[PDB]
Amino acid sequence: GSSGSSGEGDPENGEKLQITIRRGKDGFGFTICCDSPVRVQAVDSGGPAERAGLQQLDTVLQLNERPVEHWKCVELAHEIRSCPSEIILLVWRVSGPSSG
Repeated sequence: GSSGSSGEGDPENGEKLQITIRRGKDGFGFTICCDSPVRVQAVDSGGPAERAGLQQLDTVLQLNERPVEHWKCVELAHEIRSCPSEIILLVWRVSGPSSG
């Protein structure tokens, strides 16, 4: 392959990024409510969720190393509240011009 190479195509844009939220302000900070699949509602400005690097408009894949693809706001909310200190939540984000 002097000029190019197979496979190169069909690249990967978005990637699985993990982010934790430190519950230390009127709750956790970020708000999430939906029906499996679960998604993000909105992020608080200047909070533990945002500062850490949590962006809204994302889909919750697995929480605290647990599958939540078929979980509902209630089902999940229960797991989150579990740890009043901090909790780990994984989501899928696309690094690009993604507007909104």
